[PDB]
Amino acid sequence: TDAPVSKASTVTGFGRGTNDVHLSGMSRISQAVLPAGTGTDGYVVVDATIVPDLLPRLGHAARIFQRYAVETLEFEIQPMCPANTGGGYVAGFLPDPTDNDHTFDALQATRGAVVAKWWESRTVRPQYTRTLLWTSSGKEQRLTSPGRLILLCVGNNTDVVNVSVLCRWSVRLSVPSLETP
Amino acid sequence: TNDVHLSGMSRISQAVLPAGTGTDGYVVVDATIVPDLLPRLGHAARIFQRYAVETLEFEIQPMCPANTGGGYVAGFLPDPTDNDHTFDALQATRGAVVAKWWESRTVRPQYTRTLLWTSSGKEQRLTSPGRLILLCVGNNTDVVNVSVLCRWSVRLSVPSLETP
Amino acid sequence: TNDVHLSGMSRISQAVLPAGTGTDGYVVVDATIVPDLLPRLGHAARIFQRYAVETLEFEIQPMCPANTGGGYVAGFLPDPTDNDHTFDALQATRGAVVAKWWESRTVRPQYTRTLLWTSSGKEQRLTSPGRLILLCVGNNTDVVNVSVLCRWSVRLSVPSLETP
Amino acid sequence: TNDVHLSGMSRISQAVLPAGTGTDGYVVVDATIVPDLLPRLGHAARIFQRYAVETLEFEIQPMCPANTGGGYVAGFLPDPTDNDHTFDALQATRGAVVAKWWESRTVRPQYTRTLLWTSSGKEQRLTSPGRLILLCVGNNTDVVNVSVLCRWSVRLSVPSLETP
Amino acid sequence: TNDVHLSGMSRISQAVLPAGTGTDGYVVVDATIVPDLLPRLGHAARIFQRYAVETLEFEIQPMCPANTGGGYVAGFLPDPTDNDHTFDALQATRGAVVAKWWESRTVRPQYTRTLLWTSSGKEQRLTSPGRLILLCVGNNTDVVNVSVLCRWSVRLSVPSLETP
Amino acid sequence: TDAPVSKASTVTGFGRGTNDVHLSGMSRISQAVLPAGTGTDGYVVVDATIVPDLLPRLGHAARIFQRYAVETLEFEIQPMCPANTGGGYVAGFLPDPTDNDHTFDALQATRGAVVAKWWESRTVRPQYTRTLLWTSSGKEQRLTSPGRLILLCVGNNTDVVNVSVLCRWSVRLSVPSLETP
Ligand SMILES: [Ca+2]
Ligand SMILES: [Ca+2]
Ligand SMILES: [Ca+2]
Ligand SMILES: [Ca+2]
Ligand SMILES: [Ca+2]
Ligand SMILES: [Ca+2]
Repeated sequence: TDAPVSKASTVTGFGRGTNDVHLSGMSRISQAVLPAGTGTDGYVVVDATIVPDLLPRLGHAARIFQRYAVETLEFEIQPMCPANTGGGYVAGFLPDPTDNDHTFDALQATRGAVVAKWWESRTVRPQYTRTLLWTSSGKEQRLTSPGRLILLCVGNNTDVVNVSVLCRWSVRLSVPSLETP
Repeated sequence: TNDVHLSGMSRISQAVLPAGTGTDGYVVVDATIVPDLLPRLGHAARIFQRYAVETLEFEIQPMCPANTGGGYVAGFLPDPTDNDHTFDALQATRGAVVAKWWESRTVRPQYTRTLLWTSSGKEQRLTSPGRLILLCVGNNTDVVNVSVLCRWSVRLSVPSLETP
Repeated sequence: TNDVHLSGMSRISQAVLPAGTGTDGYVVVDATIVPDLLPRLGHAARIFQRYAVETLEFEIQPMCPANTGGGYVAGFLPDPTDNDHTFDALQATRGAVVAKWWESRTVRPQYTRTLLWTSSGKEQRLTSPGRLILLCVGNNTDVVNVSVLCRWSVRLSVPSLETP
Repeated sequence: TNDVHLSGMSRISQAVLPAGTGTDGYVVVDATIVPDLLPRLGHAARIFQRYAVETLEFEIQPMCPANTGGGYVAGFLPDPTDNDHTFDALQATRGAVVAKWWESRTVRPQYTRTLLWTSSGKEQRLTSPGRLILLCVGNNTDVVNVSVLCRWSVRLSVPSLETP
Repeated sequence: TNDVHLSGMSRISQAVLPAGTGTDGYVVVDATIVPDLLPRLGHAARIFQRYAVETLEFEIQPMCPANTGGGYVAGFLPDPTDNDHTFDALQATRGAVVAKWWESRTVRPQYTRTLLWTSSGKEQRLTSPGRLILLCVGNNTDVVNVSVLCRWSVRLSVPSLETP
Repeated sequence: TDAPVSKASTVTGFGRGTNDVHLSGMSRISQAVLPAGTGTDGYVVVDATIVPDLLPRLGHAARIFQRYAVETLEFEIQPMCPANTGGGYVAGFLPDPTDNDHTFDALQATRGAVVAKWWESRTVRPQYTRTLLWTSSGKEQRLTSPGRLILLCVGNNTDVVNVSVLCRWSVRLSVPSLETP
């Protein structure tokens, strides 16, 4: 071969990363300790917006991706109080992150909402958006979070209640990037 | 057409029965089942004139300690004009249940499937499928927090705005 | 499924433009078409979450003395964020109409057939199919009472109760 | 291919004819239909080179007091170079209309279905399908505001950017 | 319908990097790809409300002597709100390229095919498919005249005139 | 059913996360700018220990895993200097992280080492350990890093050289956890 003025660049494998990871797992999105007698009807025990940052192991994975799509979402309310406590709880998943209404009727309207006594556990199988949602935050949060889990006291509680909200997320990240805080 | 079909669960009544005030025959919840009581169906019927119940299944959640003493009986009179609030009416009707204060039961009632009206009238016989009664069988020991959740599925028609 | 197909007519706005102030380019009815404006859809949106406008048609119904010698132009900008109130912007939009103050007209615009959100929010392009603008083209000799009726056919979905 | 089929409505002209000067044979709206006049087609012609008018229909929309006792005649001469402004020339052309000042009318002319040029040039017979002429047939007692709306369906081709 | 399909090449940005001012990490072109930047598509989107990118292929032509020392790296973030302007973001994304200052490369990016809006909004996430970044890897020796030409092919809809 | 003193816990899906992700990609491990005349024989241009922290997108993924195994490792030296510069470079991968020797012979001994002129690019296909390595640091680094890449100036450089070391890693993380800094 001859000697050129400047040789051509030989970078072949650039910008060819993997664009599909089906990360999944289970994590605790909220832990609450209700003092006795403060579980008044309508009190908001848990108000958690489902974002990749909220889920611990999903936050780092979404930091290196642009868009994620929730493939399977399920919640499991697991109170740890004894069986001699009186009162009820309601758990639901509002599919609109901007909604700020916190009433029993609002949760009861949504599909998959559960009402139970504090000495009994329930699973909230919700209705979420299957579309692609951006990992990073923005002006409108409806493109970033599938919804918000809300857990209220239906009735006045007698003893101290230690509730724990668990989430079984299953996402499919795509559009590789190196998103930064 | 205008056959809007709606369904969902809604708490018709939340009641707090105090401890030691559970004399037998005391009525905890005496509710005429009109669409106004149901929150979502209340908003739905405020913009409609006629509805027709297609599936009605009440379910009772009392939040009480498992060691409480007492019981509840529930029934659904298919006649809204009935004013009898005794155990006899409940035990006569179909789908009535009786249970302890910590148990959850479903009152699967016998309701009418005709087209009723979403607004008040001279007679309730064309405005509501019936009346739910919950009575306190036996004397309660602790405080009772009962909530009656109604699984309803109606079909609305004749669009028209209404004011309560 | 959970979809309900509702339809009806509503008066989004009614304005009394005084005589002599009907200068060209003066906004008369500048309304944003959200479910709140339509009363029946206002009640029906409170019990749902996401709607899609399947059919939208406006009617200008001025009520003026025949001596009035002015005109109006009506249009439906499919961009809620648009703040342009000029004649050309209206006329370019599909279905825009120009008429005299003594002739009712119909506007058949090009609504976006996407699933919007019933509730309000930070971005209006996801909550409103558009906004109607009516301009008084010519000076009117008499006071003109203009009413902008609307005919809508939405498809609600994702049942959920909400608050104003 | 490179062809795009656009359509819309536009106000080619709007004229305030004062009371008393509505003599017969007085030109009111004498406009040449080039893409410049139509705003949306004005923007769309700057990104193309050759267009063909597939459908062209005008609407006269006068806004006058009912006391006005004059009339108008509207026509579309398919020759841009024509400088004749007489009643017979208008009436002979296909689609010409005669009406009173309180009746909107539609003109459906015979446009030439050939591929013209979006840009201007030395000969106007290759750049404009024609020209609209409106004459005030009778004397008007009141001031008349006349608006000439246009409905066009062009087929642009030969993509290229241009300058005004 | 109104599915106007357009395509063609257009220079998004012409930049003149001075000699000896090529510190590593210096951003030469940081352009949010809205239709306004593209000349022909700018005119096209001034008469439309929604567009949907169907084929996007940037190509870089630097006019430099073959003996110049330095290099350029180019990438396309599919998120317009991203403000990171470092080599890490480019090397992370798909289709990014790095080359010498005399070479021409095509940045075949990963873009969204949804229907965006042709006008500004609160969020850029519905107005532009992404953001192109060109960084100066290494220190330039001579003066650099870089031009980024965008092969675009979009589909517009919802006719409406707009003013920038 | 009867009413027990205390009901049994119903947490079923606990500690059942995914233990296999084949994360892969390419990243720049070092960027150097050598001033003219300072490329003396033996000068250490690049001395990079291959750890999950060094690789940007791999750091977050290894933060949520215990052990990783390098399935495919390849380096690509890509100088950006013109074709009129004189001098050479040597690139190699020492498979022993504790080794601190920095000489031309040490690199030349290892398999896959490359010697070239500065106006020409080379790929370093090294010999690495296929065994499982812990993600987190410890007392002995030989259980955490496959090796160390070293890039030296073979001869004196004439002009300014801007070298860039790229790595094509391909790991297989396992043993899920939530390792913390
Ligand atoms: Ca982002
Ligand atoms: Ca009524
Ligand atoms: Ca909402
Ligand atoms: Ca031309
Ligand atoms: Ca707009
Ligand atoms: Ca560890």
